[PDB]
Amino acid sequence: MVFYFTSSSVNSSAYTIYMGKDKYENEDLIKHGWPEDIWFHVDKLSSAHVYLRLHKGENIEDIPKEVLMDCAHLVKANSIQGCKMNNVNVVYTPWSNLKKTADMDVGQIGFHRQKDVKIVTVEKKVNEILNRLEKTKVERFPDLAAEKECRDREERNEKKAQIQEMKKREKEEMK
Amino acid sequence: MVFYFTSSSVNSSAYTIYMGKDKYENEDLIKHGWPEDIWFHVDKLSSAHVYLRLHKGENIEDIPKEVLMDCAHLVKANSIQGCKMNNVNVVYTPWSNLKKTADMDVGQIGFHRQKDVKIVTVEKKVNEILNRLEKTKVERFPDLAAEKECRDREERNEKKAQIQEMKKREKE
Repeated sequence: MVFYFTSSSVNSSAYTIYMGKDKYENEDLIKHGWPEDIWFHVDKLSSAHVYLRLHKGENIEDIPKEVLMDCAHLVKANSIQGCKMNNVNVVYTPWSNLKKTADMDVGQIGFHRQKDVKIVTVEKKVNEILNRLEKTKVERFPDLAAEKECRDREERNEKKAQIQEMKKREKEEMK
Repeated sequence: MVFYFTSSSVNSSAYTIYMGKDKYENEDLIKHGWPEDIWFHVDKLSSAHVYLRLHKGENIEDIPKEVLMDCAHLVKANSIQGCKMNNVNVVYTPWSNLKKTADMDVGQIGFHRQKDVKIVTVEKKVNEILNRLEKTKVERFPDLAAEKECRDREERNEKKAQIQEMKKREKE
């Protein structure tokens, strides 16, 4: 079972956040995450792994601050010791930067490059973020392999689409 | 290519709306729609077919009014003659009520029951609804058979979850 929350930004676009129930659902959230996903975790402390899926064409450095603080506060509330602390740091990196090896545990994750691992300090505990975020809480039991290859199929259909309209243009250029 | 808009209501939950690019793409939106989908169309006039996908456990009669008017105004704006009119009627029915036969046209859809087809009249023309909806426009090229089979697989997995959770409930 995976939890899904909705983070609304300033430009009235809804961002999808998801969070596994325990370590084993998150093993498959690591295995089947999308390139549009941004992984959030409390730095230097035990916590859950929060994920934020961006829109097509969006980058990690272009995340609205409200959404970034929604993910940060959400991942801090679901930390055993981070939730009771006032000031915590949250590392977040693109899903494509996560590295999982055989020598690793369940829940333990590595990085391909610490250069694309970013930091943000959540300085306090605000309850409206978590209340608003849970009022949008939907619980699903998804088959993430199939969903991720629906994303891959969608991307392939867009690339073939652009290929077919660029052959349309290059052929109709000759009138 | 399919268009996808986001209608946020006062519950702070986002509702997904999607609309095909033409009639033939909407043939496949008809064939592969989800049971959570609510079909919107301008009554008695040609228009596009707008779809609103509900959340798990949501019914057609429980749609927030803001979302219902977002779908209605969106389907009237994408009507050749509905957009120029002040007062139009919009019929909307669950996707499971749509009926498509071989003798039917492309774009022409039927109903399994006219009782589960609801009506709502849009009395005005609002540009802020369409502007706000257009700011959120995402265009995708989805494989709707595979996505609907992810929905059916998801429901099957919830059924296994509750089945084995009462199986262990009896064992505790």
